[PDB]
Amino acid sequence: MEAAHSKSTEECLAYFGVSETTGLTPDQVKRHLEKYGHNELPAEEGKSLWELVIEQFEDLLVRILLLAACISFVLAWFEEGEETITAFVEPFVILLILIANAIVGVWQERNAENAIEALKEYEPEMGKVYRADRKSVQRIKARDIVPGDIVEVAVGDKVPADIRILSIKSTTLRVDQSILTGESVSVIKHTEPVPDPRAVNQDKKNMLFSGTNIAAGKALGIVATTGVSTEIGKIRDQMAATEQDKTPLQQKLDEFGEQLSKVISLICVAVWLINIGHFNDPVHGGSWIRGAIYYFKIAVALAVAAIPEGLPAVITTCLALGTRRMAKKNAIVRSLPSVETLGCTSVICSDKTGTLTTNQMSVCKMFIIDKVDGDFCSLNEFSITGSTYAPEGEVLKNDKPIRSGQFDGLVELATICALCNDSSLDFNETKGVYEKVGEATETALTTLVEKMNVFNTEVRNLSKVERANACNSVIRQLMKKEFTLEFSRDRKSMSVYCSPAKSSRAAVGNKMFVKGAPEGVIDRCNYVRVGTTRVPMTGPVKEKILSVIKEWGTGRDTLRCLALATRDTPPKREEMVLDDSSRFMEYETDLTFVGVVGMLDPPRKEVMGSIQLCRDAGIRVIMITGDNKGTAIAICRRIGIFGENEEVADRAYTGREFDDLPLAEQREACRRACCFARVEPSHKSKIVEYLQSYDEITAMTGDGVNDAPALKKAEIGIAMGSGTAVAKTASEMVLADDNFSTIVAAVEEGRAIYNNMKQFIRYLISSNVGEVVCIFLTAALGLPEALIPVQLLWVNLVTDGLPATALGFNPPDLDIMDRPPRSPKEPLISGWLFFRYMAIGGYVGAATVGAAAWWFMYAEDGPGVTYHQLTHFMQCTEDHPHFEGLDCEIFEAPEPMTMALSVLVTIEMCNALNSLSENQSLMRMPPWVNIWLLGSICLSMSLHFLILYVDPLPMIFKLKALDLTQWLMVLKISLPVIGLDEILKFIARNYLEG
Ligand code: BEF
Ligand SMILES: [Mg+2]
Repeated sequence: MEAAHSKSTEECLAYFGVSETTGLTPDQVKRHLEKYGHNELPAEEGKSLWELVIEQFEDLLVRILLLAACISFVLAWFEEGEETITAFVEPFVILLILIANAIVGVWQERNAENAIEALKEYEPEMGKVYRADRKSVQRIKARDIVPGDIVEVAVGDKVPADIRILSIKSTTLRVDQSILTGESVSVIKHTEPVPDPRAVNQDKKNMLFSGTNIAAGKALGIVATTGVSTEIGKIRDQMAATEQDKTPLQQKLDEFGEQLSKVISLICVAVWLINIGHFNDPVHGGSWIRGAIYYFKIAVALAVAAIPEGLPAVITTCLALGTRRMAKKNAIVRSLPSVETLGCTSVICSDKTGTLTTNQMSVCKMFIIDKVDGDFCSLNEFSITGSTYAPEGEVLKNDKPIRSGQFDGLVELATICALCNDSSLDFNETKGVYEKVGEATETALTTLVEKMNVFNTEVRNLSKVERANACNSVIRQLMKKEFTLEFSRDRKSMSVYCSPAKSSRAAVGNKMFVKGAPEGVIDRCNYVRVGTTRVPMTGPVKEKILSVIKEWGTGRDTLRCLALATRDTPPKREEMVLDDSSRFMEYETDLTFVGVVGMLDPPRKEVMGSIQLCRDAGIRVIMITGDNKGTAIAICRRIGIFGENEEVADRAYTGREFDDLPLAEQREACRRACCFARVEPSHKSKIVEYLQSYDEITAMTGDGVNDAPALKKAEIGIAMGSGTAVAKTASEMVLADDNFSTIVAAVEEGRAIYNNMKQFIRYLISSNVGEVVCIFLTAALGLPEALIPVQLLWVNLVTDGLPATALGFNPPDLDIMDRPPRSPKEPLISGWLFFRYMAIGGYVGAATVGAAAWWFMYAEDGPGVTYHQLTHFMQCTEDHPHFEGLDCEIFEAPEPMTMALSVLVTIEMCNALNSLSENQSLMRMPPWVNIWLLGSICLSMSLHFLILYVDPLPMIFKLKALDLTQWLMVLKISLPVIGLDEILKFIARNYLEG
């Protein structure tokens, strides 16, 4: 029955034809279950173990590589017994690596869900209903609840389903809807209809929403909706309906598919130059039945010599490394790519109630009278530290710790706070934290009392559980609580009637301790307490009291104030009627004012500092909350989003004010304003979307259901460890610690990972250029193959492997943060780096066939072949007489290729040291700035000597150990590449912007 809120109680009962006194009959339940299904969200947690792998391979580059594998498959398939002892190994290698990444990534996803399953479904969901079945209330599975059911809820209960309040058993009912509405202070409900059919959740004051919890009171109601029809249900679907388009860095890799797919065409161009050369000569000794087995062979030859086949692993490795580091800070990163992505973020949108704030009401300011003398009235003002329910903090006066017990006024203040209170505080040994019991604004008084410790009770040797009520317990022993006059909306105050307890003070008599909205309570005070004595309430005294209440009620503070007083000579129980709250106000008159306490939903400790760091990092921080604007702004001032006295005319908007703006203005407003309050969940999503329309990598931070859609739409969703399950599933990262500053650390790391990431891409690909420049020089130009496929593979893969991951330990500069986030569209590899790795790329060419072929021509132990009899080596087993040498097989000798490979390797080791800095000379930025890199080169080099000695290896890799004379030639051929780049860099720093 949607719209139940607009209908009356009888209407809702009639609608389902159920008795309010007995509940549904077991026959109706069976029928309603049939017509409405069970109470519950559509079992979540999609994407199976299979789904993951599926999309894993759906990467452009893995695809390119895998496709390569199909083409190379027919090549290794079309190869005769010449070097096919391991030439067909290739496909297995590639394929293995493929599954090698599918396995890892998928591993991380499942893993994630696990850390993300932190006590969250550990506790079974129950619901209390009355059914014709029996007279007593029944505790059943919440999933078995159906619309029409009669439900009962009480303090501490989690509302099982969307319910229409029928009858309130307590004087009043209070609900904390923060987990859904972001509403700071609990909402007091009523049973009358809410006419406006368009009333938002904050207006449905006669409804209880599934997922929320009862702050105070007891009530009976009728279930309106369940499953996906509930407010929380709607949001889950809304959220699910939002699309996750793509990934910020993944997009970069999707983008590198360009540089390679493009070579696909580039090779076609180089090849086109020889194909036509044969459509001129009349030969019929093998058409499309025989002759052609060479044309398609080189296409993959250079292909694989094109794809820097390490990189997908290297990326996973370094990235994952960043993951772990984040984790050392309690940074659960549910996804590997966002790791770096949070770095690129230009904007951080953060929720209020539950994320930027702790969500626990806390008393921090208070005052009693100091002295009264005529028109003079001075107050004793104190401040209180601590921003949670924990009994940890201090009372200060003029910023210095004092002993509250030395102020008689505070002893009575603490006493009123402890006695005039229907709630308490507790320690959840399971969650390991303190929790309120009953109303937040009352628990705040409880913990205040535990901090004050006015009787200096011993608390150092106590357990967390005992510490929670130590001081309060002491005070509860001084007076017997006869009864309490519960809070009423007209009077706006609460009081308790107490009689003397311990015989220590029996000459005291009965007392009434009162608290409530300042104006009404102070107006009912005829006296003011000063220490232990009392003076009459005078205009000058009242003025001073009200002026400080006023200050605390707005401006920098904007605290919720409560006035505390006591009735020294209360009526006799007999002369008091306690069944009608309409009489209470009169009993709470002729009172003695004692003091005032100021409280509010505190910002988390580290938020202010965090927002300042982001500022310096050029990252904006925008508050987007469902709470009222007054509170939104107040918290913005406390954390620094707004100046203490700044005017926020057009920098803070309500949901409505925002909507009253033309789309264009709305969009613009997201770039200017930093506080959006009283907004709906779609509002949050909308704001993020606007930000993204300016090509800004945006992050969202939340805890409640109303954050879920925005969290998902943001490039990086960040959920509070103590937040809802929804918010977490919709996030890439979870602050298990609730430490807001971890976000900044994540940005910092997400940044270091990155830079060093484009790095191992530089150095790595280097080989492919040098690699095909040689194949092209020997195919369409001359000399035999200087290097082969299953030769260059071990290079790219292991030879260049450890060094890359090595770049993961690459030391970030000490100024990586104190600088703005990089361009959204910025390419990556280009301009002066394309040429930087192209030049170096094409150098290795003149170094391979060069220092290698060198063996063929001038190598003291090589043939001594002439230049073009080498560029025509193909015509050896026929036009032999033209160049009568010795054995037409020396052209397929391992020595030349080994000479070439060894040059590739040595050159890459050096370029590893170079790629250290984009434009910094190796003299300015020494190669020992990265110890891992030095060790990786050692490891790669010794792995080279391994492939050249251990019999099995040199056999399957078409090589042969070079001579010291040949190595020295390799060095003279390779080393100078450092000189070339050491020069190109210089030209970049001096005569260029570098
Ligand atoms: F809960 Be958030 F402040 F919207
Ligand atoms: Mg919230």
